This record gives sequence, structure tokens and C-alpha cells, in this order.
Amino acid sequence: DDKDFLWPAPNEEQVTCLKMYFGHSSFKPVQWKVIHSVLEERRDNVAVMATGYGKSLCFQYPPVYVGKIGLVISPLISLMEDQVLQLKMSNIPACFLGSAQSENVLTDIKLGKYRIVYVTPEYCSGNMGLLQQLEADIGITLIAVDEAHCISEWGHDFRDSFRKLGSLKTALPMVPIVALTATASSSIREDIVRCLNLRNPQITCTGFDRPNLYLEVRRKTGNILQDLQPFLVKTSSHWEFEGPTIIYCPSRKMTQQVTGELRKLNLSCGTYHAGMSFSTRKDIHHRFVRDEIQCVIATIAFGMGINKADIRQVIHYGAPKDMESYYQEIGRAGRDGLQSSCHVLWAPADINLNRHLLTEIRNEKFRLYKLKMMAKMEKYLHSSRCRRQIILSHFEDKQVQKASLGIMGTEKCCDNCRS
Ligand SMILES: O=C(Cn1c2c(c(=O)n3nc(N4CCOCC4)nc13)C1(CCN(C(=O)Cc3nc4ccccc4o3)CC1)OC2)Nc1ccc(C(F)(F)F)cc1Cl
Ligand SMILES: [Zn+2]
Repeated sequence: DDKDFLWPAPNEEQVTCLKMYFGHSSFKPVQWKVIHSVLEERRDNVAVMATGYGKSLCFQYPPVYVGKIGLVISPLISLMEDQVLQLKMSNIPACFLGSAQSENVLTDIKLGKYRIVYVTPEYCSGNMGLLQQLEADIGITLIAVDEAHCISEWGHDFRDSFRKLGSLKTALPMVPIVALTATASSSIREDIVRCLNLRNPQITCTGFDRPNLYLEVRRKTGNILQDLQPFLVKTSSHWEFEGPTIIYCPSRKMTQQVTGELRKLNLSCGTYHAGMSFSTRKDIHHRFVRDEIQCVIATIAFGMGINKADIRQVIHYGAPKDMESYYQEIGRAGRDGLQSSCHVLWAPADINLNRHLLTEIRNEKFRLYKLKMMAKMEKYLHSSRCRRQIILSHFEDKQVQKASLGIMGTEKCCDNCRS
């Protein structure tokens, strides 16, 4: 069951609703992330998606489940017409709202007869008073802004119509905005978050097969220098990795240890852990971005703000917490699209493997969730199957494995695909 690997667990009516109106068994981790953060946290989202495969459910499902109203703001007229028809045929009442259509649909929208209203950014700019009325009389579950990259002057597909969608948060500060786009440009999403005036936005990135990441799992011995020696190359007196390198460790003690023995070879490296000031941390980034230091030995803490294109190696010195955290950590590697490697070095005596450590948690539901996650991360590490296939299976939809051409099976895919 996939529903086991979601936190919170989608309730029984949520599952019923998905099968009834969309015809699916379970939510994928990213879909659930976006949907739940909309419904329960009312949190602005930026959803990066390489295709429209599982893209619609993110903004269509929420207003259907609560039975209120969702607003999709898009310039893609014919794509909007196809989705309006698909919703109508799935017994979801939906319309295209524009100046031409207004006389037939507007009264019905105002009296709450539509779950999902598609509009152009042109039309939306004029009728902010209509939006405030709908918030007041029904309540708007969310506003989806598709092709959100069109708000950016520095993007490749700029649209004048998008300029005044900034006023949505001024007009509706309580209503969450789901900004959708097909570009993984870090500068454009900063334009999207800025121009749409988004607050503490959840960022997600799916539909990409990351063919330039090689995955390996490898038994850890005990001796640190023994374990890392394979990854090291000397140039004169000092030692160095082949490129920019991140070594995530499960404990704060380990980051100090690993950094300790890596220093003895005069390696250009530094720590980044929980128990320190958000001041020394600021420089380590700027050093690492400017290639002043080569390696960073960190915990789960380091990563969220990393925009470094040329990360060549990620190493998990010890089994990671779970697949969620692992997916995030490896996802930072090789953003430039050049060959990078992601190695796990694990032993059975790692703190994220012992089950009789989580028995301390007395909340039944949460304890069972953490055990399913530990079991599944364990199943991945011991696997003799394709590391990429396990990860795509769990995180991405079926059509990302199908669309994944000419990497799975090759000597650059994973240790299991090699031998
Ligand atoms: O790689 C991806 C998707 N993807 C992800 C991230 C990312 O950066 N990129 N970057 C890409 N590229 C797509 C292709 O073009 C280059 C960039 N893809 C992803 C992140 C996003 C979330 N994140 C955070 O720390 C939060 C956060 N980020 C922020 C950025 C700015 C500001 C605030 C932020 O807050 C961790 C990194 O995780 C997913 N999928 C994937 C596909 C196949 C395989 C396989 F090979 F194993 F099979 C493994 C994986 Cl992981
Ligand atoms: Zn493989």
C-alpha cells in the first residue's frame, strides 16, 4: 500500500473522493504534499513539473473534496477547454469564464454551482471584486497560476497579462496560490515567488528523470579514511575529491569525526550542523558556491537553499533517515546536467535502521508511519534491482518511467544495472 508512505495518512473519504471523481487508487508523494499543504496549512506552493502528468490533480482535487471553488488562471485556451470537458465528463461541474461566456456562466459561479472555474489572466485582472465576492460567499480553496514563468521579464515566454496577478495576495491574502511551471531555473522561481507576492512557499520539483545521476549502495566497514579513500585523489601534498562534494551524516558527532580525518590530508572542507550559529553557516555557502572549499560534511540541515549547479558527488556516510530525505539530498547533485554520483555507505549499526529506537514514540499512527519508512529505506539499500526504478516507482508517476529513455539498464544508471 502506497498510502502507508504518506504523512498525514489521507483519510477514507479523501481516498473515496479520488477514485469517484478522478479514478485513481492512491496519491503520489508530491501530489499529497501539495494537496495537504493547500487543504490543511493553506500554504502557497510553487510546483515545478516537466509535463502535465499528475499536474492537474494538485489544483483540481482540493476544491472537489471540500466542495467549494478553485480558480485556474491560464493563457493556454485549448488546454483549458480540454480540461473543462474532462471535468464535466467526470461529473465535476466546471466552466471557462471570459467576457464572451460571462452572461451564460457568471450568475451560476456567483451562486456556487461550479467546483472549478478556468479564466485567462486578462479577465482575472478586471474582476478582482468578483474574486472577493466568491471568497466572501463560498470561500476559494485555491488559485492555480499555470505557466507561472510568464510573470518573469528574465524568462523566455513573458506575458504582459501576468504583471497584475501580484494584486491577488493584496486582494486575497488568506487564499493559497499554486504557481505551476515547467522550468527548474532557480532565478525564475525567485521571480515567481516575488511577483506573485507568495509567503513561505512550498517548492516541489517532479517529472524529471535526472539521467546524469549514478546511484550506488556499498557496505560501510568502520574506518572513515578506508571508506572515503576510493573517492580521493592527491595533487601535491594535499588531497581532494573529483569535484564539489556533500557528505551527509545521521549524527552531529559523525560530521566532526569525518571532517577531523579529512582535515589530516589538508582537504578543502568544513562542517555544517544543527548546534552552531546562523552566521558561520552563511560564509560556508558563499565559499562552496565560489568553489573556495571543495567538500562540505553536513547533516539534514544543509541543502534547502543550495543553488550550486556543479555538485559532482553526494555521499551518505551512514543509511539516510528515509527515502523522502534521500530524494531531497541526491536531487541537489548535478543540477548543471553533467555526470554526478550519489553513493550510500551503510552498516547495520546505523541509528536509522534499529526499529527498537522508535518504540520511544507512543503516538500509534506516527510510530507505524516511521517504521514503514525505515523498512522501505532498508528494502532499497539491500535491493539487487534498479535503484532509479525503485525511486521513480515511489516518487514519480508511471509515464516518467515510460518517458525515461536510454539510461535504465546502462552502465551509468546504478551499481545493480552495472554488474
Ligand atoms: O531530482 C529530482 C527532482 N528535483 C528535486 C530537487 C531539485 O533541486 N532538482 N533539480 C532538478 N533538475 C531538473 C533538471 O534540470 C536541472 C535541475 N530536479 C530536481 C529537490 C527540490 C526540493 N529540495 C529542497 O531542498 C527544498 C527546496 N529547494 C529549494 C530551491 C530554492 C529555494 C528554496 C528551496 O527549497 C531538494 C532538491 O528535490 C527534488 N527528481 C529525481 C529524479 C530521479 C532520481 C533518480 F536518479 F534517483 F532516479 C532522483 C531524483 Cl531526486
Ligand atoms: Zn539502474
